[PDB]
Amino acid sequence: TIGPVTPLDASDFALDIRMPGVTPKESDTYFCMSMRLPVDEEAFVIDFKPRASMDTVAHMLLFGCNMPSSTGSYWFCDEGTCTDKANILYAWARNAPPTRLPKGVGFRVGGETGSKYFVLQVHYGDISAFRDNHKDCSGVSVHLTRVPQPLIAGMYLMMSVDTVIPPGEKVVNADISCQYKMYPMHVFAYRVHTHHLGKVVSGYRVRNGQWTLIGRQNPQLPQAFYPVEHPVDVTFGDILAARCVFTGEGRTEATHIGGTSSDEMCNLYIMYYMEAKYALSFMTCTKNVAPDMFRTIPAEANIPI
Ligand SMILES: [Cu+2]
Ligand SMILES: [Cu+2]
Ligand code: NI
Repeated sequence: TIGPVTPLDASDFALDIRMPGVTPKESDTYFCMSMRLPVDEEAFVIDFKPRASMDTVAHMLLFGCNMPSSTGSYWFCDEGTCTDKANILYAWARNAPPTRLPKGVGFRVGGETGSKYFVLQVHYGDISAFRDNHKDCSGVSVHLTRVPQPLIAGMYLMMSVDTVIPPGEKVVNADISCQYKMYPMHVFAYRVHTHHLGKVVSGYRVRNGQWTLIGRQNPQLPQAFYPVEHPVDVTFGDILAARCVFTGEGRTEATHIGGTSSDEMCNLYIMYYMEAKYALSFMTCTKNVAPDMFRTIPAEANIPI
């Protein structure tokens, strides 16, 4: 080994979270493994270094989850592994170099209310190179500290629950909105998720009837975290709003929200930071509290990228 925990700086350490020498049989194999945080006190994730085999690795995801495993182990996993409401800490996709965390920012783990386990999912797409039966140890090295950080990263997940897409309908809009009523968050990156019917997903902060884009992306592109130009402050009274556009073309019956590939999802993951003393690591919106606000949604919410 050397070990999974290594020192760095004065009072920091690194957790190498790798696959334990896997060799996948079929292509488009999803493997998971997990590791425990080696301290029980409050600590902060302040960086991620991808250690991926450009050969065969399509994507990696790191979740703050709560799935203990034996130190050798790995297993077949799918999208729902850490639920509905998965706390993604890091995504990596081939051909979408991800973005660093902003200076002073880290994810708050351990303690009485943080994650004690990290779960890593690695997608092996093209398995040409396992012709030869070598073991792959792809993954992420995570820079941890016990030194309090002034800014705390979190995730605001917007998702639709009761959308229905009729067969052959060229356009169905799944709309999501909630008023924001916390201390200020600063949005710096976003990720979108639909299945194959999704055409475009967009999210906005609306303040005083004025729409500010957070992000807009094709969900059929690599589902990584994309940066936000300038961060968007969201603040008490603001409304977060999102629209996924679906088509029914090429379907025979209606499509509902669900986990399988013949079902659909509309998820927008908004990654933010907050000042340490007011911070929440996770918020959720599953409602549409301001449906009529969508009269003024920019037209490009309905235009595929
Ligand atoms: Cu993938
Ligand atoms: Cu899904
Ligand atoms: Ni600025």
